Amino acid sequence: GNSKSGALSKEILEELQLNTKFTEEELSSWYQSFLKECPSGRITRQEFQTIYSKFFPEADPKAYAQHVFRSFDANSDGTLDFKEYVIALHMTSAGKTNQKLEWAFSLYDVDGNGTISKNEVLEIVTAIFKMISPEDTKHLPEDENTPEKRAEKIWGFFGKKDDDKLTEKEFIEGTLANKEILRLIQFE
Ligand SMILES: *C(=O)CCCCCCCCCCCCC
Repeated sequence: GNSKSGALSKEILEELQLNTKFTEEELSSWYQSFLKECPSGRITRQEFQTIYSKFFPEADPKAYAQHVFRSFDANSDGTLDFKEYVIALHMTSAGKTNQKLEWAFSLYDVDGNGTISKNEVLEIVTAIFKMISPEDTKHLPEDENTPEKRAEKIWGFFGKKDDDKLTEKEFIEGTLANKEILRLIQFE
């Protein structure tokens, strides 16, 4: 919902292994306009490959993300959510903390007030848990059985209020201050 959030994505999707040149401003107009035209975020293969190709030229249409697309695995009309695919992409690439956070909170801060609800947290945790294959999921600890018990706990951690709201700072200071949340929000 803002060019700023585009920057955070630049450095992130940049160190990953690709190399997008489009400044953060471009992703801003493209992102919104992209989800604005689509229904809610459902895209097809013929379309995704085109986005990953332009976003990352020197990287081969099958370098890293090649696996991600597999994890999701379509299952209806041959389409898949894009927003989730993105968040998943970013969250898990393995990197600093506040980097993926401030980006996640800003990503949900579309254009209205300036806060995020529990249901939103769950959506994210669902994006990563799904990003994981039912095979590597058996290795995860027991305190992560499902995005439901994992999101609820996180909420009872920095939320301090059942079904409440988190502000930009709160969210950040919530993961940085408490190590648990940080380990319950940033992938493993
Ligand atoms: C508000 O306008 C949020 C804008 C965020 C833009 C960065 C996300 C767009 C890049 C997604 C990467 C997809 C790789 C195929």
